[PDB]
Formats: sequence, C-alpha cells, structure tokens
Amino acid sequence: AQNPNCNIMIFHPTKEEFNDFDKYIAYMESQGAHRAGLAKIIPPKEWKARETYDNISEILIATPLQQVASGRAGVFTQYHKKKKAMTVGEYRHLANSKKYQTPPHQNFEDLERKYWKNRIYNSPIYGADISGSLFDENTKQWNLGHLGTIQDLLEKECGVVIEGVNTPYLYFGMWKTTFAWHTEDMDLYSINYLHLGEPKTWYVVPPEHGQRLERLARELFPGSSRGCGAFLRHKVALISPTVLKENGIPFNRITQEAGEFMVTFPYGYHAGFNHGFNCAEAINFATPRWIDYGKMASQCSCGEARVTFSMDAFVRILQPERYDLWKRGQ
Amino acid sequence: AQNPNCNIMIFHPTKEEFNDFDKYIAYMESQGAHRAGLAKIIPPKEWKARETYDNISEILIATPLQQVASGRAGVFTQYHKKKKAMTVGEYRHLANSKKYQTPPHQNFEDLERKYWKNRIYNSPIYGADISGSLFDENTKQWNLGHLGTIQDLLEKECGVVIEGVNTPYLYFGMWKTTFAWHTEDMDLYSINYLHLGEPKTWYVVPPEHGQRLERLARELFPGSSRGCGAFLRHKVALISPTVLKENGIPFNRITQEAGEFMVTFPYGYHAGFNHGFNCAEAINFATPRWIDYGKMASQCSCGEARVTFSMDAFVRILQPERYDLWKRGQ
Ligand SMILES: O=C(O)c1ccnc(C(=O)O)c1
Ligand SMILES: O=C(O)c1ccnc(C(=O)O)c1
Ligand code: NI
Ligand code: NI
Ligand SMILES: [Zn+2]
Ligand SMILES: [Zn+2]
Repeated sequence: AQNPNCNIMIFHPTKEEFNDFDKYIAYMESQGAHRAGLAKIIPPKEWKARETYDNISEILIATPLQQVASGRAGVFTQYHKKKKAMTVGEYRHLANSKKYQTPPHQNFEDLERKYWKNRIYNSPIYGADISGSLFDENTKQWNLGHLGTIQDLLEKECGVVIEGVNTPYLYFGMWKTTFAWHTEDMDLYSINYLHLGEPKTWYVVPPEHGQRLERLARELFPGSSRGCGAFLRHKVALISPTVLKENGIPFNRITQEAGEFMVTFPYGYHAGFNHGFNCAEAINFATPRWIDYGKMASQCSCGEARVTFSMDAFVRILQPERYDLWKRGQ
Repeated sequence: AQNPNCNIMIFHPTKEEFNDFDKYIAYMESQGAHRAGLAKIIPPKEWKARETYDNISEILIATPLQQVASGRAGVFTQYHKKKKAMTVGEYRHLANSKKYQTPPHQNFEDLERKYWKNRIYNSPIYGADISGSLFDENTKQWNLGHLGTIQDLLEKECGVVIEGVNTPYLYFGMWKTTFAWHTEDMDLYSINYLHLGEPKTWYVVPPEHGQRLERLARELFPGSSRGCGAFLRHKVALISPTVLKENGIPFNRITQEAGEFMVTFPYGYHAGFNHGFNCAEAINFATPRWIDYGKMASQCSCGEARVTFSMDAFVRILQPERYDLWKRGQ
C-alpha cells in the first residue's frame, strides 16, 4: 500500500499534467496522497491564476466575522460575531493595523508557537464564505470556477439528475483568523488556492483515523457532544497540536504559501490559521471514490450546522433513511 | 436602421455559427433583433442539450408556488402561496390531473383566448427559480451553465473586480402558470431554453417603448404605484394583449416550443404563460452594450422585490448614488 504512514505529499505537475484535473487527482491517489487527508500541489512555472491582484480592493465583505474564543489556550471554541460591511481595501488596512498585524517572528515554527500561546486572548476578524472567484476566465487549467459539478458527478455515477449548483468561495484572512476542526459537507473533497498574501498553516488527521479525533472531541467538549451527535459539523472547536500529541491522535501539519493549491480528501479532518492578510479561494468537488463516503457521512440534525441549497439532494438520494430527521434540523 | 418596426426576429444558426455565443448575440443585434426586446433562436439540427429527459423525475421542487389572481380577466395581480415540497414526477402527475390539465383546443390562438378569458378563475402551481441545470456537461455550444459571467463582463469593461456568482435556474410549469410583466434585474439580458413539454407564449414591449408600458401600469394599478416607484419589479402585474391594444401600447407576441431558445434584451418588458407541463432553464447575462442600461436601471427600494446576492455589487458600482437607499430596502 502506498503512503502507509499517511504523510502529506507534495506534487509538482508539469504543464502537460496540469491539463486534466480529474486525471491528476486520480494520479495523486494512486500514489497514496489521500491517506494523509491533505495534499499540496505546486502549479507549473508557466501557470498563473490571473494577471495581477491590483484591482481587488472594491470587493465587498458584506458580513465580516469577529472570532471570539472561550476555553483554554489549547482547547477552545470560537463564536462568530457579525460586524458591519467593509471593502477588501478597508479590511486589508485593518489587518495591517497595530491591533491586528502579525507580530515579529523568526520563522513559521516561531509564529505557530505564538499562535497557540496567544490566540484566545484576541478576536481577529475574518472575511469568510464570500461567493465569487478571482480566477481569470481565460485560465483554463485548475480554474476553481470551471470544475465539473458535484451534481453532474452524482448523475454520472448513480444515474439520477438532481437540482443544485456548486460555485467557489473567497476567504479574506488576517493574523490569527482560524478555521476549526471539520470535514467537508457530506465528506466531500475540497480544493483551496491561496491567491495572495501571507501563509496559511494546516493541521490534518488521516481519514482512516478520523474517529479517534471525534472521540477526543467528545471528551474535551462534553456539553457540546451531549447537544449534538455530530457537533464538529458546527465548525467551532479547536484542539492544539500539543493536546493532540498528548492524546496520541495521529495528525500532520504543513504551511501553504501564496500560489499553492491544497486538496482535502473525503473525511480528512482539518483545522488551521492565517499568518497575516491573505486571500484564498475554495470549492468542494467529488470523484467516483467519494460516493461511498457521502453515503456514510455523519449529519448534524440539531439545527446549528449551516447548510447550502445543494445539500438537500445529497442527503435525499444518498441517505434516504436520515433525510426526514435531517430536514427537520434544517 | 435595422428592424425599425421592432418585430420579433427568428434565427437559424448553422453548427459553425453556434460555436461562439457572444459573437452570435452581436450578430443578431447587427440585424436589429434587440429592437423587439425578444428573439427566438432555433439550434442547428446537429445540436442537442442532453441525451434524454428520462431521468429527471427525482428533482425536488422545494417550494412550489400557487399563483392566486385578483382583479379582472385582462388586468390582474397574482400572489404566490407556498405549497409543500414535491418531486418533478409528482408535479408532472399533478399538472396532468383533471383539475390542472390543458383543455381541448384547436391551435395556439384558441388556447391564448382561453387563457385570457379564464386565467383568473384558477390557481395553477408553478415550480420556479430552482437553482440547477439540465444541460449535459459535454454540450459545448449554448450551454447555459457555461456562459461568461456578468461579474467577469463588468470587470472586463470597467476594470473592477467584484464578488458574486451567476448560475442557471429551472422552471417547471403547467397550464395557466404565468410570468408577470417585468424586465430583468438591473435590466440584464436573459436567455431561456425550453427543455421539454408543452409550449410557452411570450409577450414583449420594445425597449424603446418601455416607458409607455410603465405609464399604463401606473394607471391600472394605482395603489401599487403609490407604494413603490418601480412596482413592476415585484413581478406580480398582468395586462392582457387586448388591454395593451386598447391603450395603444406597442408589443409583440410569439410562442416558444420545446428545443428552442429565447433571448430577452436589456429593458425589454415581457410576460407570458405555459400551455401545459414543461421545463425551461434560464440565466441572466451581459454584453458591453448592457452597461449603459445597468447604469440607468430603475430600482425597487420598498423592500418587496426579491434580490440575489449578486445584485449588491451591480448597484454599488454602477449606481453609487442609489446604493444606500436601495440597501435599506434589502
Ligand atoms: O478558512 C479557510 O481557509 C478554510 C480552510 C479549510 N476549510 C475551510 C472550510 O470552510 O471548509 C475554510
Ligand atoms: O417563468 C418563465 O418561463 C420566465 C420567463 C421569463 N422571465 C422569467 C423571469 O423570472 O425573468 C421567467
Ligand atoms: Ni474545509
Ligand atoms: Ni424574465
Ligand atoms: Zn448539531
Ligand atoms: Zn417595491
């Protein structure tokens, strides 16, 4: 078996290999990349997402989110407090202000230490889940707005036509902005491109060990667990690498820099943080190998978890026994 | 000047002419098609949207709408009463039931007479604005899920990058289901493909005469006009061809059949009805010629008009003086 230790693999496709997206995902999996839950892909030197990022300041962040923490430094939850709308230009200025700017640091490891030591004592503001794309329409390779849709994948594999659409989202981050431990909706794949700015550090648990993370989370957030059998779907819980190590949870970490893609694989739990002002674009996607994961995906039915229009058909077709209960939660 | 009488033109592109969508829209306009407000395009015989429609019955209509009329036979409003969810298979069975099925009729003109005589005395159920597509992903020509986005058009023309996405919608209709007099959001173009089933009859006012329709509507719906300076944006008012003729309003009519495209042009008011069970797909789009119409588009700020996520950026960039007032309405 390839990649038995479940290491995060890094790929350097040629421009020829960068033409057929589906084919290259399949290639990565043939080398065992999916066992880690996360892979990095560095585009060929001839490739670019768009010409420049000089004209993005007028994009609106309609609902910036202030991420307020509760708990202890290595085990905490965060809630999202809505703030007034602001443009990307205004947001960038805020990110670089004395209150919010990245501190002096020696290297990525030093900054990681500072993050886990000090995150809970600040409340950074995140510009998340903004429908849109920064890929040029003329970019034909790995354009996240031009991927095959999940609805078409389900139709091709299972023969049923369903409603729903599948479009990309933008994320504008600043120092200490945080994404909580989660898998994707319906345990889909995701792909994330860091367009511009400072790095993003990722943590990931191998899909074959996801249940170990779930069990620890139940122990560490006992009230939350009693409230919902799938509370990690709420995307609010953080556990540090030190605490994961203390509890023997298998995981890996890697830092993504501007110009790099990350792919998360079905049922790969991940979490992470931004180093400073940046912009990323992400979208979910499916392959034939996903279908079995979709059929088995846990669901939140307590009502807390956010849910897109497209989710209904996924649950309806792949999980008909769970559909009525889930629908009541929606 | 081409097409000075503003007649609805019908086009028969060859398979070669069907390759470049933008180029063919520009060609139609060079022949004066836009002066009518509406054009029909019959695809080349070699073209197909998808292989079959045999597997669409499991699509969900989450919120079917019962269209309840008030007023008189030729001048009425309709409101939408929400009904329980049903699949397309269930909806098709309902459309064909004795209560809702198309009556016996001699030809399209006979059915049109019956529609305007009897519409208000029934309340048909419409499956409208369902995000999704029935085009095969391998259909490369005139695939309504693969058009250039409005956001990219605005960026190309005016140099500013904006948030937002632009995806198609499905419409499942039955006898007497009705679309009220309206122009598109921001006076955009639209394109409509009738995938399957019974015909759709359209009425349209030439863009150069849109104000004449607005003035008559103010006279015929005086309370509505007092409530909102752009109340046709609410998409609830119907005026028959007989009443339009009585009041000297220039208009044209045409019936669309399965397998045919209709394009509406900026500020072309249109209305119409379905002949029986059918399914259509539609999306808005822009060209460089649209920008001046977008800048001048009326807006509803009374709060009634529905508004997509994408609308914000359009108003923000093209109509900054109106943005604050419009935003309060949203
Ligand atoms: O905020 C991010 O960068 C991020 C990373 C991974 N996943 C998500 C998500 O919402 O799935 C968001
Ligand atoms: O219901 C339709 O077929 C239809 C036709 C034209 N326009 C619209 C619309 O919502 O713009 C809907
Ligand atoms: Ni994620
Ligand atoms: Ni319309
Ligand atoms: Zn829950
Ligand atoms: Zn209004």
